[PDB]
Amino acid sequence: NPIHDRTSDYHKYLKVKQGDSDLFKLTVSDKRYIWYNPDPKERDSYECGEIVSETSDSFTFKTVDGQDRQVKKDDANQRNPIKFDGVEDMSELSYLNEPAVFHNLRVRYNQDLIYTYSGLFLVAVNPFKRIPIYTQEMVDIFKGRRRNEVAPHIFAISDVAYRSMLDDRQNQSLLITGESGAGKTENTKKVIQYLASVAGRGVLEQQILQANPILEAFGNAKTTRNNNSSRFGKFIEIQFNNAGFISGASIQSYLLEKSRVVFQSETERNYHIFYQLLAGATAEEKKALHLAGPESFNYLNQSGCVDIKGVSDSEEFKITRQAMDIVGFSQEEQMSIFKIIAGILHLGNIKFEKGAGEGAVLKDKTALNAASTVFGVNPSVLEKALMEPRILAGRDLVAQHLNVEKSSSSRDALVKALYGRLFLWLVKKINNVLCQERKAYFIGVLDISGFEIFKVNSFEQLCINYTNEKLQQFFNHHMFKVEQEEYLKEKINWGLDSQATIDLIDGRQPPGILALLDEQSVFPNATDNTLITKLHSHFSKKNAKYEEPRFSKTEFGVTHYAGQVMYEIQDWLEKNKDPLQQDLELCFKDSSDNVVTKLFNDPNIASRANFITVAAQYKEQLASLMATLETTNPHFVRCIIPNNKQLPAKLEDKVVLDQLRCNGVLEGIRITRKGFPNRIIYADFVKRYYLLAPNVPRDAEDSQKATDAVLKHLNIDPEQYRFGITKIFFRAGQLARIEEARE
Ligand SMILES: [Cl-]
Repeated sequence: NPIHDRTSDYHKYLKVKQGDSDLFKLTVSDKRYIWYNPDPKERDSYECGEIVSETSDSFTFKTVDGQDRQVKKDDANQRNPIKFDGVEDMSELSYLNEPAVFHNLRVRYNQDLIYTYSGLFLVAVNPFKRIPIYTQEMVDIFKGRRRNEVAPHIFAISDVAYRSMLDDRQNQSLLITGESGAGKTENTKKVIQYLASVAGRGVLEQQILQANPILEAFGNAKTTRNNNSSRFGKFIEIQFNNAGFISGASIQSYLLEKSRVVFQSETERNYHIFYQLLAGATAEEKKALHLAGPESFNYLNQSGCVDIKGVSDSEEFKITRQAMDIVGFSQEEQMSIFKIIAGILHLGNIKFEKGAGEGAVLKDKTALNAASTVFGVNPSVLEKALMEPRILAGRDLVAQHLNVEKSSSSRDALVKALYGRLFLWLVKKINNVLCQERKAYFIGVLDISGFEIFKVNSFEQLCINYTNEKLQQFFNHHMFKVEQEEYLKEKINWGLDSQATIDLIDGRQPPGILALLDEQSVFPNATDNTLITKLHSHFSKKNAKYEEPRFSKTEFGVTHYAGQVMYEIQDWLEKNKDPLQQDLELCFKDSSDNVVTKLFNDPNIASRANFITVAAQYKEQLASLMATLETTNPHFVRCIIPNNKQLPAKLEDKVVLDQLRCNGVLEGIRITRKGFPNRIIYADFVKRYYLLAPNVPRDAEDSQKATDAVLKHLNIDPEQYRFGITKIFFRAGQLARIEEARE
């Protein structure tokens, strides 16, 4: 039994290694230390300084350098006793300051132990290296074990959710968020892998597994922060029957990065699929698709990157092709999908020229005809739709000859439409196959980014940040009930903060940012400036969460849960409307392609509501998501990047701390720190501290009484503790002191 077998890879890779003795005595030390900032400037870098003396009011301690310093006892970041180094739950720390938190995490990570609980959260730090803790053999160990029985692990929360589901007959949720490359996708995949195993009977299960490889081909790409970035968020419903077996599944996708199709930063790549196709297509397909090397395509040849290190596009294509096969995509459907991809490539190879007059024209219809071919549309018709769309100028419908820029920008729009619609299609197709109308229970897995604060923040960042404000509030309300419940299950004694930021964004009356945005979107002639001015007119010095910049005329800031975020307004009106000329819609609507036809003919795909804005849709989709979550028992996994360099064994305190500040971990602890953070089961206390008092035996039948004894013996300030129905509750620092007592 691996749990017992100290020689198992379970013990090796998942636990702090244990020696022969448990004896309190081993960890004895007269030394007292604190966490300090060697440089007041950088306050996330800390060093440990041994307290050399103490006043009634302060502490005086020797630095790393050997230089003495002094601090107020009340600002003091006392270091927990060494015994606490490496505990599996930060809730178990006695001194809970930020530096204490970081160190526990660090201690763990230094042993390659990536998972740590912080109360209700499962903290997962990207190791940036392989750890063999996801084998079937590993899965098997977590079956039916309590959180407290096994080591922290993604499999563990997963197992806990499944048992709760079975036991409470309640739907569940796992919220996996964090920064790009923090490891959300990986963790998500492990959750499904595990549920598939633990609850499977397979064919279905297979299809379920296979959807992912498909989605990843189309929704993932190589970026500067990760080589296989998922550029879309998702909510995955794993469905089960009353008996506990997987009966189906559903996927909801969000915020796919369409911009990527037409433009990629230096070093990055376009979506994997493009590459897979160019490399994995039969030389007999190429020709049929007029394919060539990426260097041959504008949408591929601009980042200088066309291949991933230790990645075979050819091989991945096979992988993807197979998956499609398994889920249920006809050989034919598969063509057109490839065709669309192809055609997209072609579209971007159209060179707009404009000398004649001012309007663009096409001297070389090669690329054009190429695309029209694979699309099954009429080049003449498409040619005109791109450069000469009829626009309703009042009562009349007149064709405007577009210049080169506008012309290019239209083609671009056409490609993003095609891409986003195809994606929707894929997802809907997959769901047709996997989804259950008649389902008994479900476990939904939300895998999306946490708060986004980049150099430059745009409309999509406001969106994701809005979602985050809502999930953070959901967590907070969740923690508040659960805490009350606990105090209550024992017999202890005793509306929010995110609302305002939430209101500022999505408020209807007075209108918040998005409503103002929608208002401006109705006027064809509105501009970024009219937009931004309207926003400042409504909120500058008038809404405490908003800030109009001292000099920039194109940005505005929002005080988010994670801090202030500065947004820029460029193209917001265009983003909100997500326009596509109707002539283009016309052109594609008659496609000779059976798939392409759906992308333009099917309203559930070709349009939003078309009537509602992108903002309005975002809002609604989020309300739906939240309502769903609301009906579930949730579980939270915070994924953390250890540094910005994709390096293992490099845990940077500033990078780390900042994530924990933003993701709710540190706040949860601060809040916890205030009450009775340490909650021990009587026997457990006694079992370690019986030697602290006289006459107390390790194994006492009246554990509560015996606890009272030791406490008493040591004359502990009863304000510091609370006797509960099954556990002794301790205020911060109390247990540290106890631990620090003499045998
Ligand atoms: Cl593994």
